Amino acid sequence: HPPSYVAHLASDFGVRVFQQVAQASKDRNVVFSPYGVASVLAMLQLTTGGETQQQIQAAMGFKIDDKGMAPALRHLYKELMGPWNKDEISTTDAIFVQRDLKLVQGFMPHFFRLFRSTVKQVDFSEVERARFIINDWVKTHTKGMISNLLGKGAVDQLTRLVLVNALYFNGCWKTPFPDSSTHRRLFHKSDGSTVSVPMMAQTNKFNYTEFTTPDGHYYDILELPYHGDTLSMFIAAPYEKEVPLSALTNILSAQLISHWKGNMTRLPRLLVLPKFSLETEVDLRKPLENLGMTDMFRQFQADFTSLSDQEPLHVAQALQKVKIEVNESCTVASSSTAVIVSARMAPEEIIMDRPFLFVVRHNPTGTVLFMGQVMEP
Ligand SMILES: *[C@H]1O[C@H](CO[C@@H]2O[C@@H](C)[C@@H](O)[C@@H](O)[C@@H]2O)[C@@H](O[C@@H]2O[C@H](CO)[C@@H](O[C@@H]3O[C@H](CO[C@@H]4O[C@H](CO)[C@@H](O)[C@H](O)[C@@H]4O)[C@@H](O)[C@H](O)[C@@H]3O)[C@H](O)[C@H]2NC(C)=O)[C@H](O)[C@H]1NC(C)=O
Ligand SMILES: *[C@@H]1O[C@H](CO)[C@@H](O)[C@H](O)[C@H]1NC(C)=O
Repeated sequence: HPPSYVAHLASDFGVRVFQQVAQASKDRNVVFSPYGVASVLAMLQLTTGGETQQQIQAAMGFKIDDKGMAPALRHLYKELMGPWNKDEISTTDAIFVQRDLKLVQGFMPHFFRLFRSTVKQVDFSEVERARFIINDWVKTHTKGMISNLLGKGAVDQLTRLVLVNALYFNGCWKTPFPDSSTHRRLFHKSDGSTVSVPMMAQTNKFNYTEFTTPDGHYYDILELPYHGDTLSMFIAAPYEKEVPLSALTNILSAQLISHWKGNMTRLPRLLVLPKFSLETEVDLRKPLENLGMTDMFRQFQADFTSLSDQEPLHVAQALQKVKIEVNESCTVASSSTAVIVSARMAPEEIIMDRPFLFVVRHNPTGTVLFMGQVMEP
């Protein structure tokens, strides 16, 4: 096992799924979790057989069943549930299933053995009760932060199978932003218009690098450490207002991000950054079909035989919902101000007053925990 061999495969697949999601979200805010969807699909591997299993193993690039795959994955989850987790991130996977289905012998114990947790049984014939329960389990397993994951809308008598994934993150900066150096400021939407939003400021030695699109536009990559350095945020945007964020989105990969960090250098800057707080339900169906995982939504074609042996089964709904707060510090509404040794020495100014991209990486492993674009802060 090359170090973090699995971790790198997951984040990877996780990033690939993300492109998909960004392609479908031009001009909208999105926050997403590469890790989450990777974990949830790894689980699903066990409920599946035939081509349905194949489509996933081919898309994820490892087989959950082989030697040390599940072993390495729970260890990953442990590293991320580390003691350093001062309640910064809550995480939840859940596979829900209609209630009177003969589960194939061995499934439960096996699932518990490789994954802990278990498949949750509910009665979808009971209308709104069933979502209510799914929504409650989700709320409580994400420190109350994510509510209505399962939409008042769809899911009916006939729904028999549903995956859910949900994360919440509110991280504590290594150096958090002065409260006093936060002031209003114009943010330029992509359509050129203009909006007055609160931007944070902090002047500091950042890790920094400048890359270029294939179409020859320059763009900034900036690393923000979180406490004790387990995680970092990466911020990226094209220099030129005129350039849509897509130029970046459409080329994002796991490897690109490596190149970014690899290629960084500590440099003094003044950083103006919008304070922001996003919550996005992502529907997984299209992104997954697009990576080859078609069978799993399809009656008469999906192969759930590793789970149930009274045929008819297919995934009704595959939802991830994510909330991320970035604003000054996780801390008791009030962060360490105000210090500044600022004459006319002014270091260069990087201002995120245009749409931009963010990435939260768990540093030892390289896992992209979260990912997103800020369109209107
Ligand atoms: C930092 O980032 C660069 C990539 O970004 C470039 O450089 C930065 C600083 C900016 O100037 C950007 O605007 C640039 O785009 C990383 O560069 C990549 O690094 C690897 C080495 O790890 C190098 O791989 C080599 O590949 C060749 C042959 O294979 C290639 O295949 C591609 C297909 O995409 C082909 O088009 C390309 O021209 C190559 O022929 C082998 O000969 C070597 O054995 C080696 O494997 C990449 O090619 C290289 N890319 C570029 C554009 O330079 C650099 O590693 C990062 N630094 C750190 C510390 O990670
Ligand atoms: C800058 O670069 C490397 C790896 O990210 C690390 O050794 C260093 O602590 C980083 N410093 C930051 C983000 O301030």
